[PDB]
Amino acid sequence: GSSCWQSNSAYEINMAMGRVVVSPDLPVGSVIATKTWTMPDNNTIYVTCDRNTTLKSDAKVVAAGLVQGANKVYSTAIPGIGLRFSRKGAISMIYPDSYTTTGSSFRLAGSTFTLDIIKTSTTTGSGTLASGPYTEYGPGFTILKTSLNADAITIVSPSCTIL
Repeated sequence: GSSCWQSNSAYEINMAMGRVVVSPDLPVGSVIATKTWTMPDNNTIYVTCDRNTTLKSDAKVVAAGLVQGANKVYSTAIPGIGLRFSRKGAISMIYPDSYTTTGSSFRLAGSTFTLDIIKTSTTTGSGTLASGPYTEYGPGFTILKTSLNADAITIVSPSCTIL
């Protein structure tokens, strides 16, 4: 059997979006905010093998406190706040998914990575998203990772209270 190792450390995207204010008029399911990062088409090899090998790469959402709902939208610890991760380019997929190809050297195809903030419920809460990993793509090991720092995405929907 073939052996495949990781020739280079993973490509990383910090998904910092800053402060976002949710409008009450925004209908359910629609986009609150979106952000797109590009990765230039590269000569760098992330996976290398000894033989010609057929590999299956999985696109994984790994962040704790995220449950997958319908249409690949992930609910949050923040009420009525959804997340959708997508990649567009030569290889295009909405997380989660998996890609299969064959070769002995493997590059990352120049592409765009897109984070979507979705309105899950008619009533939306407030808060800051947790620090750490969110996305992991690779053939049994991460070659493409997306994550957040502290205070990189703050969602503030104005509340109407009783008096």
